[PDB]
Amino acid sequence: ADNLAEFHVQNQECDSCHTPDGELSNDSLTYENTQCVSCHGTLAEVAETTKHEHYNAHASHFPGEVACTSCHSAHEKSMVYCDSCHSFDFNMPYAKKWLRDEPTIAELAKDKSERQAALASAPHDTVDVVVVGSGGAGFSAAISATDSGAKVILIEKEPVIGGNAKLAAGGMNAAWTDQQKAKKITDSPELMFEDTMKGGQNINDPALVKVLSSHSKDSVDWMTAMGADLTDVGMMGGASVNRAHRPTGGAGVGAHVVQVLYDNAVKRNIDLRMNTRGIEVLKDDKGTVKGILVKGMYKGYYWVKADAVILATGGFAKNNERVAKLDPSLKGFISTNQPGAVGDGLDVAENAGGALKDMQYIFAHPTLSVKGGVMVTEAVRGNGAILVNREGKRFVNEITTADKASAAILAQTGKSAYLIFDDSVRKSLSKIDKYIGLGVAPTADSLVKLGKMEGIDGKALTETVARYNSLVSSGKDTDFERPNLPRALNEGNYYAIEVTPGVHHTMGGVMIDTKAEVMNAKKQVIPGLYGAGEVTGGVHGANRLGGNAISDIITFGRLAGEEAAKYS
Ligand SMILES: Cc1cc2nc3c(=O)[nH]c(=O)nc-3n(C[C@H](O)[C@H](O)[C@H](O)COP(=O)(O)OP(=O)(O)OC[C@H]3O[C@@H](n4cnc5c(N)ncnc54)[C@H](O)[C@@H]3O)c2cc1C
Ligand code: HEM
Ligand code: HEM
Ligand code: HEM
Ligand code: HEM
Ligand SMILES: O=C(O)/C=C/C(=O)O
Ligand code: NA
Repeated sequence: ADNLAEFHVQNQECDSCHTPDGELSNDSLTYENTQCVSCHGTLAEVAETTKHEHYNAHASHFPGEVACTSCHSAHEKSMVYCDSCHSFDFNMPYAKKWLRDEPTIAELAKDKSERQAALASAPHDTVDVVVVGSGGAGFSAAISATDSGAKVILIEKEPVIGGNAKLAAGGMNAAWTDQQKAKKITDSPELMFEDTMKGGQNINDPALVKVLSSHSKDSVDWMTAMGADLTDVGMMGGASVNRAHRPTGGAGVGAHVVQVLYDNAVKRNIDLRMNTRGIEVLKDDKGTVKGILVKGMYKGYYWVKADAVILATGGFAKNNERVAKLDPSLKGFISTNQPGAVGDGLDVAENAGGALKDMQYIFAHPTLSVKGGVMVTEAVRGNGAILVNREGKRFVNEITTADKASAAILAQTGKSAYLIFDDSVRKSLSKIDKYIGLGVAPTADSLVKLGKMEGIDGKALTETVARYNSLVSSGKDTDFERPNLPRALNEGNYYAIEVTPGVHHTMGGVMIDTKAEVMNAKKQVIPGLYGAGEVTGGVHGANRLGGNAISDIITFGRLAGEEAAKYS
């Protein structure tokens, strides 16, 4: 057979997969995926038949219910979504090599044609609020508007939910929580605000940073009431005390928080549409929002009539061409992001009149795995790991800010460095087990052996760990001044992870005020239009602290949903 449908119709009728009239149920292909499942079983049952020791196409870290048509199309060859970040040995029937080629909003002008007919038609749906983007900000705003009494439609352009938010690892910053008090940490919204401003070189908008610090406990309480586990609190770069919250044991905050938000939307019967791209915000004759034109992958163009539109589309760190125009030093670097994080949401916001700010400030995360090409969390250093160069020595304060960490690594021989830690660090953070499963953390029972394995001077590395453990012991790093020294590297085996910098987060974006209303260049509100999460600029200034973006999307998403519901 040349394709999956052809294969099955050798022994089955068209209605084994299609509805009685044959039309596709919707852009999420709900009815059609139910038919795949009635014969093959759920995703978990199929995964029983495709096990591999350390990976499995049908059982991954992605949260929610991943549709089969995400990777298996019927009438044409299709791509394995996992190939956008990894290179596992896979053999999916009727596959083709991963290639992302999505037209820009500008290029979709070509469809003037079909777009005009859609806009001349009656709205396909009439609701109060439309949220664009199924990341942490978009789910938060959809739930909060629904709880406030508004009828919502939430759209996602990708086949799977969660965007970059489902990948988060190290934590969600918040201050003065019940969770901190239980671990005996002392902190305050005032200290979180100060760390944040100084971390961002005082470019941040102070009014947005106050919303960030003052609503932070409330956002952790809201998530926990909905079923989240945020009881583990860790340290991240540039913070005065531990304040990065995550599940018990040090698991990834990201996949868990998005699973909780998805379960909660499903319980409220929230109309969630996949493979549906927001294209153009529509305004009436007095310039207030009247709806949004969308492009359904399977259904075509249509518009939804509504009082308010909330843009929660995330950043553009996967778009290296746009990144390089703003920061020529990052051209050619690998990204940590999902394949659709390209900035099309920003183009939608600007075409609607929104102005942008702080676009030149791009976060380069210092520690991508050279071997695996994926982010390695900053919590590995927060929980006690060190960095060494090819000469076997320390060269930087490992919990300094992302900008300084990346420069110091690129100044080392070969332009990369190695995280070094032991089994005490490994056991304090369950996420480290995931790196070991991926095959990017070689280990040995002595540093001489480890060094020999990875090309690091063995006797210098042994001396380096011995000296660092003495500094931990006495409580002061006189070589590089790391202010937090939580563990000696001396329990069980040793591990090494080769790391180098990659493109990760864009701190600029659409201008919003403290009620998350989008503004134009004269600082006027555009009525009915909201922005929440990494699509916005002004919260993080010149350098974002680790843990502050998950805090941002929950706070600003929830706020935007409440404000849109009230507005109408
Ligand atoms: C690997 C990784 C780990 C991270 N770890 C952390 C952490 O531990 N702590 C932290 O503070 N931050 C962390 N960050 C940053 C944080 O996860 C992101 O800043 C956050 O994902 C922004 O969430 P969001 O809701 O704004 O956008 P996203 O979560 O990116 O979601 C936006 C969604 O919008 C959809 N979308 C875009 N354009 C359109 C359109 N036109 N129509 C419809 N849908 C559209 C996208 O496809 C996407 O699904 C991490 C980021 C990554 C990549
Ligand atoms: C879009 C929907 C579906 C998907 C993604 C899917 C997936 C697949 C795949 C990947 C294969 C292997 C193909 C090959 O070896 O070339 C397959 C085979 C098969 N499918 Fe489907 N399927 C779908 C719908 C269905 C339905 C509705 C039925 C039954 C009425 C069905 C019954 C089977 C059977 C019987 C086989 C042969 C192997 C076996 O006996 O399990 N499938 N399917
Ligand atoms: C000869 C039998 C079939 C006919 C005439 C038929 C007809 C069609 C048509 C016309 C479309 C496109 C609809 C649109 O864009 O509006 C479509 C799409 C689709 N069909 Fe079929 N179909 C048949 C068999 C199957 C089978 C056997 C399966 C599953 C194994 C299947 C699953 C799907 C899916 C998932 C889509 C969405 C797009 C894609 O994945 O290619 N169909 N079908
Ligand atoms: C319940 C949902 C799904 C169904 C029913 C389905 C069905 C199947 C079947 C029948 C096979 C053939 C394996 C065999 O029989 O040896 C297969 C293989 C495969 N599927 Fe799916 N699939 C689903 C979802 C997905 C998703 C979401 C993805 C990607 C994230 C995916 C990617 C693949 C890959 C890569 C293979 C080949 C596995 C390997 O080489 O180890 N599938 N699928
Ligand atoms: C269904 C699709 C995917 C599968 C089956 C998969 C598989 C895996 C596996 C086997 C690991 C090692 C640890 C573990 O066992 O969980 C892993 C880790 C990782 N993957 Fe994926 N991957 C998928 C898609 C992606 C994509 C598209 C991205 C990036 C946008 C990504 C980012 C990462 C990261 C950052 C890690 C490191 C460990 C962690 O943060 O938990 N993965 N993945
Ligand atoms: O876990 C991390 O390395 C990323 C933290 C962040 O981007 O805030
Ligand atoms: Na931003």
